[PDB]
Amino acid sequence: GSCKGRCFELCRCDNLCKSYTSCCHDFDELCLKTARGWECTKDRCGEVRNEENACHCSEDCLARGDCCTNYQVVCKGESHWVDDDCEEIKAAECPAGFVRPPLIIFSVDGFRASYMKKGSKVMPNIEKLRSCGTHSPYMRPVYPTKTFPNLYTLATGLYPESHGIVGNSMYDPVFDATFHLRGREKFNHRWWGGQPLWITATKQGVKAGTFFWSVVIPHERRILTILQWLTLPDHERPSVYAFYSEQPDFSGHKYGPFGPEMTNPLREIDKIVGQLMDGLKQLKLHRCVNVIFVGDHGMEDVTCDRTEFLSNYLTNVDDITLVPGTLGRIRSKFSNNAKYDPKAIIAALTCKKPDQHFKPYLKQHLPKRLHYANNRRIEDIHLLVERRWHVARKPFFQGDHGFDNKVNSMQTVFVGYGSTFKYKTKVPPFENIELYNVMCDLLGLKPAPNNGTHGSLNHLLRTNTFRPTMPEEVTRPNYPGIMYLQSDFDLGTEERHLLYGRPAVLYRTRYDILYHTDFESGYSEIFLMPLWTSYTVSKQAEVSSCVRPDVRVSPSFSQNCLAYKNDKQMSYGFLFPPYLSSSPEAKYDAFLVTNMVPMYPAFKRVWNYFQRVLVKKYASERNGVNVISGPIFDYDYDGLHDTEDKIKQYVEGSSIPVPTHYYSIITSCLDFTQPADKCDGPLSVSSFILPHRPDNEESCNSSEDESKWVEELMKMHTARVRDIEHLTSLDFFRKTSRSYPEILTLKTYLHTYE
Ligand SMILES: *[C@@H]1O[C@H](CO)[C@@H](O[C@@H]2O[C@H](CO)[C@@H](O[C@@H]3O[C@H](CO)[C@@H](O)[C@H](O)[C@@H]3O)[C@H](O)[C@H]2NC(C)=O)[C@H](O)[C@H]1NC(C)=O
Ligand SMILES: N#C/C(=C\c1cn(Cc2ccc(F)cc2)c2cc(Cl)ccc12)c1ccc(C(=O)O)cc1
Ligand SMILES: [Ca+2]
Ligand code: NA
Ligand code: NA
Ligand SMILES: [Zn+2]
Repeated sequence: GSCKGRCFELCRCDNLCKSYTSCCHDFDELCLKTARGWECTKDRCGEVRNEENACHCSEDCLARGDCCTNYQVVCKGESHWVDDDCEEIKAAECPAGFVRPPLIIFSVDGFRASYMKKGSKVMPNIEKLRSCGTHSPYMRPVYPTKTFPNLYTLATGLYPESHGIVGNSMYDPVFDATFHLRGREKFNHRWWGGQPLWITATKQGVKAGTFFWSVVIPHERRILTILQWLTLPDHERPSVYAFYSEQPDFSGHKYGPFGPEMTNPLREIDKIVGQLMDGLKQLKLHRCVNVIFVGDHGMEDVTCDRTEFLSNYLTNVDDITLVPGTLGRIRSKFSNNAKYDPKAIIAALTCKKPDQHFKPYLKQHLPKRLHYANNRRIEDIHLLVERRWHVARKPFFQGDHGFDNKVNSMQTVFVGYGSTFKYKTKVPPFENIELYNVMCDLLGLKPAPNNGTHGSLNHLLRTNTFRPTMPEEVTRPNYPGIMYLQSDFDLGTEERHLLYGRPAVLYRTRYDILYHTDFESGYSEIFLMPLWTSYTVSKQAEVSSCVRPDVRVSPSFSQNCLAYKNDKQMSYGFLFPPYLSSSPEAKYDAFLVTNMVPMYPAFKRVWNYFQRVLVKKYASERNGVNVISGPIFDYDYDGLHDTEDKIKQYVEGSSIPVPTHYYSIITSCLDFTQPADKCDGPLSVSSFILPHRPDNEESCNSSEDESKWVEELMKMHTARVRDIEHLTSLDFFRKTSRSYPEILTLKTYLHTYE
């Protein structure tokens, strides 16, 4: 067939026909025209139309939507958009027949956040978008910080474990097939989970342009094609579009990120951005369209010499498959190999050499903030690789990425410009999982269920169609008085300690609220321990095997010491720490059986140091802190609070469940001139989810004093409040002086320590 009059229509002539290798004979001839380049010149103005040209400077071009983007500048005495002053867009100004502002997502592979520092000298168009619209210092990608997991997260609002694109390469045991960047496999829909934006738009009557472009199509052509689609009549014209460039990723890989030879790739991108905004301007759409400039991840210095080889750790390297590079994923090469021992492989990869540039984890043991476990495509054995290094199986580029998503070099960019974004507004860094909701809002769509926190980015937008509401409590507490007698047992405040309201329990159970001089708790009669414990340590506070029963609680719903005596490997700790009692009288409350939780001795080293040393330090640095601590049960590693039937471990012979993790949420006043308990304004929060492990193999220095390794462990396991909420089915910060959207922003904050 032929593509005459069908080039880039919505034999094939569409922008993906190369990829599926299926275009017409003259697709290349007709559609990928390059003649005379991409720029109009004085001598071309009002030319007779010449069909061989790449773009046009004829009088009829605007109507066809196929002018070169500088046509009006060169041929009609108009200004480049970038040369125009910033002017506020208080409402969308759209041509006749437009019914919503269109969205254009301008995506740049490997665009590291720091690249913005290069500034309006190198990137004048981008810098104006940034300065004039809404921006953040950076945007955090998802882990693995690779292209495919991050593009589909942007599209879906989901963690890779949920959307299914767990890596650029993956093996699915159910399919028994592997997915790769190169190959036809990736086109099969079976790999792609969730509901991406283009489908959300279609299902709700909003027409979507294409989001993907064959590598063959030049960037200038991608822009021209989008601009031509925007000239289509109402019933044919999409409301949402995406541009993509493999730059500056491609050049990052060749030259590394910090090079002076990154200046030219960055100006070539800014040129394409300028083509887009000039193009929009001449179609009178530059104050109609919302534009998102966004990257998928950053870029780090990585060279051939900085490679760890598994062959130098494992004697049986030929019996394993490794997904290599800036992360590692290991599985048995052969199906029925009884010589395959993952316990042995992990031990063989643990703290073997002094400078070792990777750490092995079973996936359930990865920091919970990475949300990287609940998929059959994620191998049990993972290697978190040190920034600047690769790992390969056995023994041309200066850059790579893929590392832990809190690493500074992996951060990427966000800018929103247009009628629905705010004007000259800076917002705090946020995570790319949150954008799908925003893009939905920008298009009047109801988002499909996702991992963004809808409302947390309302501060990016001039107007908000979506108003978040706090979830309703699913179980009300009890407030027991003395209902029992010491002889009963066979064992063997608010103003001070609860500063943001009681956490709401969002599932069916039975729990009691408990008051004490030093702390308040919500005790669960199902799990035989608190779901949370809340206490406040003032800046100027002091640090200095009794277990006694709790009168307010039936022996039926209390733990016993005998169970710990009998469990050889399990000890116990306390959620409110005796070391922080206000008085020796108060201190006996800290030894109640209702304050007690099961802890491995190895973990007690971590927990005791946190409670006895770090909490004081934090209270000293931040002008007091409020701490809320508790247990987490996540045996199926889905990131969600477990029901009883999922719990796979109990204190021996008992019905006391063993937690997979212990959390803390540590809050103070952002205005540190105010104490934590007398804070008028915005809050400051840091949180962790510590794995409750029977050894400290994760910490290669753990034979040293706790001051040399505990805090590093805790920083690695930093978390968002939101992460803890999912894991506990609790809702926090319900009674503050702040708006609920502001609190949603606060619950999504991650303290990174970078
Ligand atoms: C990230 O967001 C996703 C999507 O909201 C969450 O995954 C969803 O999790 C729920 C709870 O397990 C699943 O609900 C189940 O849905 C099926 C119907 O498909 C129903 O038969 C079950 O009774 C239950 O209601 C849901 O399928 C699942 N959706 C997706 C796309 O995975 C996920 O939990 C979030 N992750 C975190 C850590 O918050
Ligand atoms: N086109 C393209 C390609 C990728 C991307 C297309 N978009 C646009 C986008 C925007 C918003 C959104 F929700 C989802 C997607 C991207 C956006 C980001 Cl942030 C990252 C990567 C990409 C691409 C296509 C083919 C090939 C190949 O090897 O054949 C390689 C890459
Ligand atoms: Ca769970
Ligand atoms: Na014991
Ligand atoms: Na150790
Ligand atoms: Zn990428």
